[PDB]
Amino acid sequence: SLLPVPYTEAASLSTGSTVTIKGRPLACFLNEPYLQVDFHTEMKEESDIVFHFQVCFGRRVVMNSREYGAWAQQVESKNMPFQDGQEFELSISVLPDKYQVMVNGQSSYTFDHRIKPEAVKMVQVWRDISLTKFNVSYLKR
Amino acid sequence: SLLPVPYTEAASLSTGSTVTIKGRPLACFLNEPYLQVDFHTEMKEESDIVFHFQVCFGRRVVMNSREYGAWAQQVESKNMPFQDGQEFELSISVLPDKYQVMVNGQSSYTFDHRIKPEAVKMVQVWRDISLTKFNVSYLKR
Repeated sequence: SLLPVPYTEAASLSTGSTVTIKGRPLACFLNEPYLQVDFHTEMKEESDIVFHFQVCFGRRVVMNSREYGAWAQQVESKNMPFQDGQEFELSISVLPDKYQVMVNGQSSYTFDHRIKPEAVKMVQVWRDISLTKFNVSYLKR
Repeated sequence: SLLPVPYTEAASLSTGSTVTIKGRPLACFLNEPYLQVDFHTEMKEESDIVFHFQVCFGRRVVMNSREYGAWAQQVESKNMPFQDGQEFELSISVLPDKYQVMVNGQSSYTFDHRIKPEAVKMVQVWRDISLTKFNVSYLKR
């Protein structure tokens, strides 16, 4: 739909920042479409990833970081608040010790900081979705 | 690039048919883009899949069928002829007993028929690629 996918935006994050995404899977859950949100340390797509959030709709979520080019300790969740065929609203809040992922208003996943969020310079949203909204807050100092 | 992705085309297949695809991954292999080609029994995306071919570029290939809505016995290959950052040419030939997948002219994967290829009514090509060519042969009776 409206925004380009893969979607790339320069970004700065700190405690109190929120990244808000509105989109829809491109396929029914039976076909296992994916969604991925990556918080990168540079604008280049091959740069390190402080927080990698990957949904296999209807199946599982995996989270990780990519440090000096190498994937670190993968974490897995079977929590699946996303609904088959429906638009979703995803919010990722930067808390002092972790990222908190809300789905349609419900706390759904967390990921403890492995690298300070101040290292982020870019966010990429990609894989099997359309995207109508992407917003980063910049109100706090 | 040129063709829409997800790409859907009605199709009929039999021994001697070839499906030829030209495309490029949308991301470097470090980011693990996917490619999927599904041979469906109906036009609807939720229909059964006689042959499901899924590449995780730089990592692995998995193949399966989806019968009466349920995934069957998954097969896995670590063969990876695809080249990082490069356009690929993929050919899928319908042989009497199997599909044969050529990548850039090299025999790379096979998958024995679980369902007659005559059951196919649609092919879908999707996930993290751009596509410039899709062709099915219709020359043999």
